[PDB]
This record gives sequence, structure tokens and C-alpha cells, in this order.
Amino acid sequence: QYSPNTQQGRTSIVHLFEWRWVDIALECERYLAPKGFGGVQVSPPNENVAIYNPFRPWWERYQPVSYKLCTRSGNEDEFRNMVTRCNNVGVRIYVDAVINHMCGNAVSAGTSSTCGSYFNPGSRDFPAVPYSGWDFNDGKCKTGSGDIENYNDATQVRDCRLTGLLDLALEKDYVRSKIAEYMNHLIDIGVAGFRLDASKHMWPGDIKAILDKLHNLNSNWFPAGSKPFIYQEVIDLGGEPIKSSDYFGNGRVTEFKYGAKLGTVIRKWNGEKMSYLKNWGEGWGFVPSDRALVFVDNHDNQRGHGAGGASILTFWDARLYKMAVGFMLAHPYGFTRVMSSYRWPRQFQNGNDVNDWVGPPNNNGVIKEVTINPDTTCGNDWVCEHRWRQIRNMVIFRNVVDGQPFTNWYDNGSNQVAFGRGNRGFIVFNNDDWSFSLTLQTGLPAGTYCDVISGDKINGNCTGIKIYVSDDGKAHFSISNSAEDPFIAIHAESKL
Ligand SMILES: *[C@@H]1O[C@H](CO)[C@@H](O)[C@H](O)[C@H]1NC(C)=O
Ligand SMILES: OC[C@H]1N/C(=N\O)[C@H](O)[C@@H](O)[C@@H]1O
Ligand SMILES: [Ca+2]
Ligand SMILES: [Cl-]
Repeated sequence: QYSPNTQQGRTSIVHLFEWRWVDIALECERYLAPKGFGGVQVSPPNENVAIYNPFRPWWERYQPVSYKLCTRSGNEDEFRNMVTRCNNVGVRIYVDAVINHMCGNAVSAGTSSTCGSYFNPGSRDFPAVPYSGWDFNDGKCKTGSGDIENYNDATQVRDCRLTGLLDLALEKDYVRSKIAEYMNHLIDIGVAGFRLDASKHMWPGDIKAILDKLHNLNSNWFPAGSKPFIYQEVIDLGGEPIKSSDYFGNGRVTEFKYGAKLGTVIRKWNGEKMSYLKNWGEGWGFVPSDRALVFVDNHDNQRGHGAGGASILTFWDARLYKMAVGFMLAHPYGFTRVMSSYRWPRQFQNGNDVNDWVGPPNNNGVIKEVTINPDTTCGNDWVCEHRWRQIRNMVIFRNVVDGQPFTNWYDNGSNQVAFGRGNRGFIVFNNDDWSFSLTLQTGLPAGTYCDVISGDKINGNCTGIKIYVSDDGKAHFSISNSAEDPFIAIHAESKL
């Protein structure tokens, strides 16, 4: 249950946030498969409320109306087509499962849904599922408002409404069955696993009951006995009665402390320095590596909607972001998820982005397709971080060094550090305000290696910086604090 089910040799998944199924299918074939990406986390594929005020925000997809595969990303046929094509090329699909709640209790009854399904929040009526008033925790929640009021009370955090979202009575067999019916439909379609949205707001035991109802993966693509990959979104930064460890029996958990701390260290906030990353991992109080799903930023906190705060690094901070992602992909801790976003007009007022609700690039509500520019970058406002040379090459770096131990660590007591992965790869970082020029032990076999951050290895030649490793495994590295990308990475496959 803790295995990603990716193809051997592929070690990361990418979140193609708000992408259309047709665009993801093409991407699997033209880019993801060729570049060695393990899989894709897709946005919720089930019908949601169509919110027009504000105009179609990204968060409307976290307010379910039914389990019909019909959204702004596409319909069920397009969804199945995407899963099939991606699987045939060795790229897995992971579904964002929104199973803790339905839509806001204050949402107007009617057919303002992505598939026209009728729903009535007021009377707890969702005929397309179907769910009724007997299927929600209204009578179970003990708060005066019916919403979660105090996170220090583990009970209301689970039984009450998260900011007004109707809370499903997950203890009922009927509700558990409708949810499992939905998930098994996806499993039989070919998905390899799920991101359980808002797991903190569900009892570990209720999740387990649901998981016990799931089938094994589609035997047309996976070996018999394969279980779906499960990673639960649990925000645990300490200081709360709920611990992410309470969920280890169901699968992996999102380690939000990872990005929050990496961000403060790289930004060099309050005395933090990269030299302190020598014992990065459990040594920093993180969950066990084999139970962790790590990432620098996620769809919520890159726009200040989750946990991590102002320390979180995103594509907006391009230079430092590439460094954080590089460190993450080079370090052996956890299973890595790469973010792929779209640009929106950030409008800061009193320290807060008033346009944090803006949905994906669109034409009157219809999501724009991902266009590919001649330099492999994307158009139509899709950022496509997964296509940035520095990030794409580190995704490959992780595959190449998979299994190799963390070794040959070096640091200058400040912000210039380096380390290798067995004898398959080596990486160097310079985050100090002065240049780095030193000869280091890399542990790599003698030869000429192409730096994969500044360039590529194309037809027996390097398009960027070249590194020369001597017989003793030593090599000289020179990185100016003025370099566009203040770090260098070389591996077994970038060797000339
Ligand atoms: C490497 O690049 C040089 C030009 O810089 C060229 O002369 C040479 O043929 C290239 N090597 C290969 C193997 O293509
Ligand atoms: O930040 C509040 C809440 N909001 C959420 N999404 O908007 C998360 O699913 C949940 O884990 C988090 O605790
Ligand atoms: Ca709940
Ligand atoms: Cl997440």
C-alpha cells in the first residue's frame, strides 16, 4: 500500500494542476514518458459546483456534487482515454479523491454543476449519488456553528464542517460503499492510486474501512495483487492533537514540514543555513521516509491557502525555487512530487493576494489547452515547471541515482554545500553571497561530465558547463553567487 506502483526506474509524480484530460494524454506520450516521469496527479475528476462569484475559482473543484466523471477537465470518455494512453506509455495516474465532504452548506440549490446534476445543499439532497440528510454529520457535530471552530479538539476537526462544507458521515456503511464504488470504478479504469483530500478531517479508522473495500489494480497493466498507492493529505506541523503518524496504517502522508522548513532555510530566514541540512529528513522531526510524500509547494500553499505560510517557495521565486526542487530531487528522503502550475495576476494588498481565487487559463470558463512553444516551454499562461530544463533534468537525476546512498557531504559552515549519491551522482550548491571555487571528492568514476543544470548532454557533447573528475574521484567546481542557477549537478548518464 506504500508503493507508488510506478514503472521501475521512474521516481517522481507531477501535479498537472487543472489540466484537461486530452492535454494530459498528449503530455504522457510526448514528454512525460520520454523524460522518465513516474506519474501524474490529476485534479478531482468528479462533478463539482460551478461557482460564478468569484468566476470559476480553482477551489470550486473541492466541492463535490456527485461522482460522475464530468468536469471542466473533460468527460468520462476523455478520462478513460487519458488513463489508457498514459498507462500504455508507462506513466501512472493518481486521482485527487475528495471524499470528506460535498459542497458548501450555503450554496444555492439548483443545477449549477459541471454536469448539470441537480443538488440541494439546504436540504442535504444530492440525488445523483444519491445522498440525503441521513448521510451527513449534522447531528454528530457538537459546535454551536456546526463548523470546525477549534483545531485543538480532535473530535470536531473530524465531525464538523470544514469552513461550511457538508461533512459526510463516513462511519455509515452506505456512505463508505458509495465512496468505494466511486474509487473502484476509477481503479478498474486503470488509475494507480489516490491522494486522499482532507484526511486530517476524517477518522483514520473510517479511511481504513473504505480502503478495505477497494479492489486490486487493473490486471491488464499491473501484476496480480497490486494495491492502490495511497497518500493522505494531513497537515501536521506539530502543536495539534492530531498526528500524521495516526494515519500510517492506511498509506503514506503528505509531509508539509518538508517544504515549510526547506523554504525558510533557502531563504535564509532567522539564522537558518544550508549547512544545517546535513541531517535532513527524520533528523528534522519528519515522518519516516517510506511513509512520506514530499514536495516544495502544492496547489494550496503556492497561493497562501494551505500550510507553510510565507516561507513556501514557488515558481514566482524562480531562482530559489529551482534550487529547492533540485535539493529535494537529489536527496534520498521520501517520494517526490513536482508541481506544475498556471500564472494568475497576483494582486497583493496589505500582505495578501486578493486574486488567490483565480482559476485556470480560460476563455469564458472553458479551460485553455496547453500550447507548446518551440523551446519546449508552455503558452496560454501555463507555467509548466516540469518542463524547465533544471527541474526536468533533476527528475532524471533522481531516477539515475535511485537506490544509491547519501554520501560525500561537504559544507563551508554557511550556505555552500555538496553531496553525492553513491557513485552515480553528485550535486553542489552555492547560496552564500560570495563565490565558490573548490576541489571536491565526488565519488564518481573518472571522466568528463555534463552539468545538467546549465545544459544538456547532446550527441557526445555538453551544451553547458563541463566537469572533469580525476582518477581519485576529485573534481573542481566553480559557482559564482551571480550565476543564474547557483548549483551544479552531474550523474552517471551525463558522462561523456
Ligand atoms: C562535438 O561538438 C564539436 C563542435 O563543438 C564537433 O566538432 C563534434 O563532432 C561533436 N561530437 C559529436 C560526437 O557529435
Ligand atoms: O487549511 C484548512 C484545510 N483546507 C484544505 N483545503 O482547502 C485541506 O484539505 C485541509 O487539509 C486543511 O486543513
Ligand atoms: Ca469529516
Ligand atoms: Cl497535497
